[PDB]
Amino acid sequence: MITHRPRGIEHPYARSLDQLYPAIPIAGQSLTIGATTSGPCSRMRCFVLWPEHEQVFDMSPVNGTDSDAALLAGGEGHLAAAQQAALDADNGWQTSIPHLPDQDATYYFEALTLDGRTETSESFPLTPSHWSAEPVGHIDIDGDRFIPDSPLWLVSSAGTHRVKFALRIEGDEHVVGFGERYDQLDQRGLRLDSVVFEQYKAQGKHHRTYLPMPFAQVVNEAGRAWGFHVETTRRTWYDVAATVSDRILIEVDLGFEKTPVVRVNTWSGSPTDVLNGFLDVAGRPAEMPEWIFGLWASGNEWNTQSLVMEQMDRHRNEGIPVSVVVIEAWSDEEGFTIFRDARYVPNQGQPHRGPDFTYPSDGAWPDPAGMIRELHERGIRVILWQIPLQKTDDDLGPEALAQGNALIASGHVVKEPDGTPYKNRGWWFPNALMPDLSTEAGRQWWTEQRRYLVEDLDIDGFKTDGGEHAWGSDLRYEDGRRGDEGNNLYPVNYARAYGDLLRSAGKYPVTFSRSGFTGSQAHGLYWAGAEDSTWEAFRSSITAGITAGACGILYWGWDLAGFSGPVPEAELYARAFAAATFMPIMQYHSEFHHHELPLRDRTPWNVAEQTGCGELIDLARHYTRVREALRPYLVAQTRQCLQTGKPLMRAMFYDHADDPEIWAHPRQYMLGDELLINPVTAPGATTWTTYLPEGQWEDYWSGEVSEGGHLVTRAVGWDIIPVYRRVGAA
Ligand SMILES: OC[C@H]1O[C@@H]2OC[C@H]3O[C@H](O[C@@H]4[C@@H](O)[C@@H](OC[C@H]5O[C@H](O[C@H]([C@H]2O)[C@@H]1O)[C@H](O)[C@@H](O)[C@@H]5O)O[C@H](CO)[C@H]4O)[C@H](O)[C@@H](O)[C@@H]3O
Repeated sequence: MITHRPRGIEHPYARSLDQLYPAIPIAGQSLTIGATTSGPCSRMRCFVLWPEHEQVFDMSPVNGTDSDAALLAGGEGHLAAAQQAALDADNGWQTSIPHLPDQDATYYFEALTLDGRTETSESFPLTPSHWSAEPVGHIDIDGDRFIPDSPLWLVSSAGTHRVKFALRIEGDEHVVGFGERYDQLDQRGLRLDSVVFEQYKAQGKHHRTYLPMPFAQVVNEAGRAWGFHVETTRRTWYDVAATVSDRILIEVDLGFEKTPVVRVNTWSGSPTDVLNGFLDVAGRPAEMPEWIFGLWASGNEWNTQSLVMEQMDRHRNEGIPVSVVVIEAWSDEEGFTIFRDARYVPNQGQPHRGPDFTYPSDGAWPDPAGMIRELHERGIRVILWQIPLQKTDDDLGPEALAQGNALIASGHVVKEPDGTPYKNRGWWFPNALMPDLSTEAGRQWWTEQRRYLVEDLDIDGFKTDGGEHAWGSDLRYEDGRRGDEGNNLYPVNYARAYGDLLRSAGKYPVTFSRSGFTGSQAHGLYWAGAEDSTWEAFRSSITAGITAGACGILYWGWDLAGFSGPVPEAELYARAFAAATFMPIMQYHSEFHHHELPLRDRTPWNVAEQTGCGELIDLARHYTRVREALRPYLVAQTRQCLQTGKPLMRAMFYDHADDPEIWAHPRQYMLGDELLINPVTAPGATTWTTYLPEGQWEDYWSGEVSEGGHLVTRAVGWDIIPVYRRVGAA
């Protein structure tokens, strides 16, 4: 059996073994053609039927190490899985056509098996595309930066697939946006794209993101700005004056129509005007309760009531208060709906209520309602982890199988082109069902299964993890969208669904997510995702928060000092904990590690113990005291942010764009209007230099006044992070 799928698995940055590459073939350029077999073959040929010539290509076996198998298993971050996947990718054949003729054709494959059988594939269309300057569609765009004769349309006999066009950029202009970015604040000089993807660690090195947007601000060195938003949830690409030094080249997927209309919203004025313009279209941050601004405690290996409470007691006994505990390993690890070890009756996959459950005294959670009641009594809110997938593994218990069947039977699942349920193509929870959160009925069906957690157990919010799982431009959603538009939108609908649940139960919409797109602004809180415990990851995380803030993602946090691998070195923890104190959401977290030694918790005491630096507990006391003192400031500035549209974690160009020097210090940022923050991001530093912009500035720790428009240098013991306050009028 020969398998060929023209578009492949549709991982956004990788090719499967069985596809055309490029997936939309282009006349004049090379075309690589791949196929796989279900049993070993000695030979495969590709027959390509042009009208004037039939041609036969002898294909050659693909070495899996040279395929994208490693990337399809999640990349370098999942090294063991990636390596074995490369070895396993051993049934692929490949040929390539160096300069593809501009003529339509059909093609098929023929193989000879080792036992001597000939096998033949179905026939496939080949309709090559070319770039045309004819006005095949219309770009609808105002302003004076559009280049009128730049549009080119990628057309084939089957239709129009992509468009590219250019915008003028001037010599002094800087480009900030495209959502959360991990590499640099100023995107000028780079090529990038906007597509929701899970890059598991090293997001900066790979130049990818969980939370893109097809939007950016362009700011000159006189203080003036303009901005553009491509009004699409399809993929877009940007060459931000990398190839042509005074041109932003934009490329837009037109998706799975004859004369398309591409709308580009534009704004100009101050930097704050431009961002407000975008938020009036995209959505605005929501009002949140004050308790989001205390310390959040988290750790994946806190998987019993006793383990969570032990840590909460430890926080009290050390004088390091927490406002929020995130519990990730709470459920049966099958349905993410029921606490581990809970006993109950089967009910055909219907929504449970609290009285359905009995909790054994020797089980993982002997009284989770008592835990939540008691935590609330101590001033601590409780957040439970979630994923927008339903596992279908053959080893699942009766309840998880019933839940999945009920999901399917409801209709509220994302579907393949052929109407059957989408089976997750990713490396995380492979083959799982994916609920359709694209309509109200779909969102309610999924969230109703969880309602009792809010109404009966009284939890305060959800860590709405994942959301990047939909691959396939021709998937089907109940709102009428296909995958080409729906897949990037998915994380927005997902956070929205859980916000709606919380709100309908008398709570605030506290969802905590990693992925998003245009519209995510209006749905909860966000964290920077998964990273190692390195200095490079610290610097990249600061850039993530500032750039996220520059696209309206206001309630941003990160896993301070990294969550993955060995605990951070003591100095990184110290510098990162200090930095996190001056960011919108302050949170520590640690990855699953099979409950093995050494303990991986990012608690101040575990890190102190393993690094031999007892002083880290004292430092955490100190900075958490500072955090508490900062709470009315964060509340008041958050209010002003909702009114003005300025970020809370705020790039310097929002208040001082007329100062060209700000761009040489892209990891300094304002926290609200009054405080200038400069994290210490190198090991061994005993002094640290900060560029103060125009005005008078007061040292947060010493009271020392400094004149602005200058660099200043500050001694930086671990009990100090450079923070300067504006000196206002009398
Ligand atoms: O890149 C995919 C994925 O890799 C890691 O998870 C793989 C792991 O998933 C399942 O077990 C999970 C367990 O890992 C843990 O996940 C919570 C974790 O999710 C994200 O990180 C994961 C990796 O851990 C990543 O997306 C997120 O970034 C991070 O902040 C979170 O801590 O806990 C849940 C709940 O207990 C558990 O289901 C799966 O069972 C396992 O086989 C697989 O190896």
